[PDB]
Amino acid sequence: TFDDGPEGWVAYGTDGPLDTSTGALCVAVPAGSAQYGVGVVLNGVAIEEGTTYTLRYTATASTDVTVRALVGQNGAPYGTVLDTSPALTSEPRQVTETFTASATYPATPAADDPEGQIAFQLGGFSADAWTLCLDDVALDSE
Amino acid sequence: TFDDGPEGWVAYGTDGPLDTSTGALCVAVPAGSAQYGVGVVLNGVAIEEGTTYTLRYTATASTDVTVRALVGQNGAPYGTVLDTSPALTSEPRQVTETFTASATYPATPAADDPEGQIAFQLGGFSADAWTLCLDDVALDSE
Ligand SMILES: OC[C@H]1O[C@@H](O[C@H]2[C@H](O)[C@@H](O)[C@H](O[C@H]3[C@H](O)[C@@H](O)[C@H](O[C@H]4[C@H](O)[C@@H](O)[C@H](O[C@H]5[C@H](O)[C@@H](O)[C@H](O)O[C@@H]5CO)O[C@@H]4CO)O[C@@H]3CO)O[C@@H]2CO)[C@H](O)[C@@H](O)[C@@H]1O
Ligand SMILES: OC[C@H]1O[C@@H](O[C@H]2[C@H](O)[C@@H](O)[C@H](O[C@H]3[C@H](O)[C@@H](O)[C@H](O[C@H]4[C@H](O)[C@@H](O)[C@H](O[C@H]5[C@H](O)[C@@H](O)[C@H](O)O[C@@H]5CO)O[C@@H]4CO)O[C@@H]3CO)O[C@@H]2CO)[C@H](O)[C@@H](O)[C@@H]1O
Repeated sequence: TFDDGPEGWVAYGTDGPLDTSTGALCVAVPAGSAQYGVGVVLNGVAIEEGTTYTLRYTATASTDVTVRALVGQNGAPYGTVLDTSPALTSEPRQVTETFTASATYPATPAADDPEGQIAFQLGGFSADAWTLCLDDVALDSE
Repeated sequence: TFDDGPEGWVAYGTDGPLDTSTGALCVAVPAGSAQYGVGVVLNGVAIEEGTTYTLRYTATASTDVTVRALVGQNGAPYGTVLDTSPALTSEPRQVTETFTASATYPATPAADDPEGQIAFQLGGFSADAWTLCLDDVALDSE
């Protein structure tokens, strides 16, 4: 499902850009990365307070590592409506997370009101360099 | 299908930002707009030469207007692998366009090699101010 590319998704703090050549979106986390310093991110995610969503995704890491998968503000104060700590390994795991939104995020950045985003932050969790691959990422309301 | 926002999609040259409150992505084209001056765009679209794709979308315009719907380079020299002229009106029309790609676009901007994109350029086609709404946009390989 990344076989046509990121199509909106971007990464930052990675060694080289993201790679979708395999069909999955993959990124190389630099060794010695900093918390909040490396991420794979989709901005422009509108969220309605009270609505229930399920975030789905399949991921792999080339070292056994726990990271952070979230839905939140793209901008100060970086509030979250989903905040998790997925443990990842070599073998694909499908994560499914259901939540009811505790806040509203606009589809576009406004004054005092950053757009929402889906974020996988990857930095700071392992001293070592490692690779994350992502596939089958979906987010919908219930 | 825009009910959770643009999620990667962006607009430019519009009067105010894009709006997804209705479930469809909508944008207000300024009166007297310039060719190539107004658009709704998804960058990061990887394309493989020889591959066959179908671009789908449902659109409406608040004046009868023909625009440009394309898949091409996000960057000089702005080559295209699909180039069309959809006639749009008040009443929803689903367009389906099949093509075999005459070029390869990377998923990420490189040297001499801009990322690919899906683009609806809207400027320059009507002197009047008008609204475009978009829904059910999909692009896949056959
Ligand atoms: O080619 C595709 C497209 O690319 C555009 O350029 C991209 C570029 O490639 C990306 O690298 C860049 O990435 C930024 C993200 O958009 C943005 O969300 C992110 O924001 C982070 C911020 O980096 C981080 O410091 C912050 O950490 C906070 C935590 O979240 C909190 O929990 C904690 O308590 O506090 C810290 C703050 O210290 O988080 C935020 C939000 O997650 O920053 C990334 C790096 O800049 O985005 C560019 C724009 O999309 C290019 O421009 C297009 O032309 C092109 O088509
Ligand atoms: O909030 C979401 C996300 O937003 C990021 O910021 C966005 C911003 O909101 C957009 O307005 C901006 O839009 C640019 C497009 O990314 C980019 O593709 C587009 O490129 C156009 C160019 O504008 C145009 O001049 C050019 O026309 C050519 C034709 O295509 C050819 O046919 C013709 O022959 O020649 C002309 C040249 O004269 O076309 C290209 C490609 O279509 O430019 C838009 C305006 O800048 O993108 C920003 C980055 O995504 C924000 O940074 C994020 O933080 C945020 O999360």
